[PDB]
Amino acid sequence: MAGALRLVLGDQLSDNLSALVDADLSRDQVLMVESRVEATAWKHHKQKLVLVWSAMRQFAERLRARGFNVRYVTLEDPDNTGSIGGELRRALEARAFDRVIRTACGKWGLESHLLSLDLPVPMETREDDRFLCSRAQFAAWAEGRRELRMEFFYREMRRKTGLLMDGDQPAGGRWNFDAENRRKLPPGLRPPERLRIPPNPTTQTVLEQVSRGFDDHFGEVEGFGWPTNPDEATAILDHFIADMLPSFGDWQDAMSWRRPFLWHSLISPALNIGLLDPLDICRRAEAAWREGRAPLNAVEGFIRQIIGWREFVRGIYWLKMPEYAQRNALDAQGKLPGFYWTGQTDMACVADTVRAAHDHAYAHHIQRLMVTGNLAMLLGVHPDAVDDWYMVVFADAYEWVEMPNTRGMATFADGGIVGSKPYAASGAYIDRMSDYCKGCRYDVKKRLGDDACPFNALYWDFIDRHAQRLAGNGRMMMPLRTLEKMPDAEREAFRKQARALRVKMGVS
Ligand SMILES: Cc1cc2nc3c(=O)[nH]c(=O)nc-3n(C[C@H](O)[C@H](O)[C@H](O)COP(=O)(O)OP(=O)(O)OC[C@H]3O[C@@H](n4cnc5c(N)ncnc54)[C@H](O)[C@@H]3O)c2cc1C
Ligand SMILES: Cc1nc2c(=O)[nH]c(=O)nc-2n(C[C@H](O)[C@H](O)[C@H](O)CO)c1C
Ligand code: SF4
Repeated sequence: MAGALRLVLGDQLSDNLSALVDADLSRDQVLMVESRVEATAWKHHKQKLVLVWSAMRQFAERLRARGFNVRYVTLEDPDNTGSIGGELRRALEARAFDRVIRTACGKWGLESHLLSLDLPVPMETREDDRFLCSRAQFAAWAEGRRELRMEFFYREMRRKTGLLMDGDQPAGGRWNFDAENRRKLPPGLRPPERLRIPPNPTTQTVLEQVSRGFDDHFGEVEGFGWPTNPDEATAILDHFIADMLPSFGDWQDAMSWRRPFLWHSLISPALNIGLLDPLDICRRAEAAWREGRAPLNAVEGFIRQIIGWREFVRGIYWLKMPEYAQRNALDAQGKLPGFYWTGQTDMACVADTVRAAHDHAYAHHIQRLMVTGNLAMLLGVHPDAVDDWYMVVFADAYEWVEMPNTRGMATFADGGIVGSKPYAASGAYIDRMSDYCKGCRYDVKKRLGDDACPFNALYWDFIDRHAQRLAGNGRMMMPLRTLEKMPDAEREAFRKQARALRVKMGVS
């Protein structure tokens, strides 16, 4: 009789959100809050603040155009209590409501808090059915499995969604086309220019507000080019499918100095706040293969990242929280080096990754994994400090997707739940996959001395340190044998080198 209060959070900017689907436009009200609690829980990159608040403001206008009564509480409002819970209470004092309806969110701590709120009306929490696997479906799949392997989850999602299925068989006769012959770019191949979205008038307004009011947050705002509404996001997606997808598979793991985008889709910051739909993106990519515009290996590689990795890490997060966020399997206790924030390091690969984070709030997957993620793991940085960095510096970072990729896949702080084996690597890997080392001050062919690439001694120290644990893992057989044949003097030398580096870098 009085209507429902419907909450929409900053990463829920979708017409099809479960909290909106059955609204009574004549009686109901939508609440959206620009919340300083959420904006300072981590000190997010300036560009992430611009993206979320610009997109929120535009989504509110789209709802109003459709006939919704929207209560929009801006960051400038002098009565704004600052928190989601406080603003819910205040909305419930302003007029009569029958219930609150909301969609379960993407942060365990906020979800736990909202479920415990004492409110004068009932609250109904609906699952976020924008994702392709529900929380209960992942738990059912995971029951009774001694280890959770993404590849077997991926096969189930292929069958459930029907993507790249010809009848009951996978297209092409294999599930996966992952190649092992990944290489760096040929010396003459210049990566293509990428479409960036110039700030529209709403985004320009938010840009000025963030510059003036959050000047202490990490990162540059100049040159902001992320999409902030479904039209802008669709343009980015069209550009990727038409222009980039045919080469997606060839260069998925390559790195190139000062070319942070390469052939990646650049859609995660829009997808993670709801401006694009995961099933629609995948259908678009499948159609490009079916109609002869992209090869199957590229399209399968792309889809696997969305219905395989993205749904899998979300499943692990809700299955294992809150204990997951407390695990520190390798007892890492070091500090994060200051160059993660300033970029002021002679390691050319690290400096470039930090530069991309500062200027664009983006780096692609192998850079996050094998450069700054691997380095943090080898240094022994406390996982809390690594999660903080990955949450701050990237525009696509939300806890449900950051934490299993960071505490799990990149640093092995979860002891192998997400990724099975540590992704440890020496400089030889970065040299094989990038053009960084020819321009670097350090010599990637050396392990000891002031000119040695720091990854090389750090890698062997890490293997040495954890040799008993990594033994019986199964997938570390080759490094452990190599270490085993090393005379004690060789091992003592790289131990003392690794110790020196941790001091030089401010870790210990
Ligand atoms: C340490 C570390 C931290 C990460 N933190 C985040 C994060 O906070 N947010 C985030 O969205 N991704 C995160 N990733 C995953 C991946 O790096 C990003 O999704 C990707 O770089 C986004 O670029 P893109 O849109 O150009 O992706 P593409 O290379 O074009 O891939 C297509 C899509 O696949 C999905 N995807 C690919 N890899 C993953 C993955 N491992 N997990 C989840 N989705 C994936 C994304 O939706 C992405 O848009 C992290 C990976 C690592 C190693
Ligand atoms: C920066 C930021 N700001 C807001 C905000 O002002 N209002 C809001 O409702 N949500 C915001 N968010 C997203 C949440 O803090 C959180 O990460 C997601 O809702 C996870 O579900 C973020 C990340
Ligand atoms: S030599 Fe070492 S530090 Fe320098 S770019 Fe190569 S991997 Fe990075």
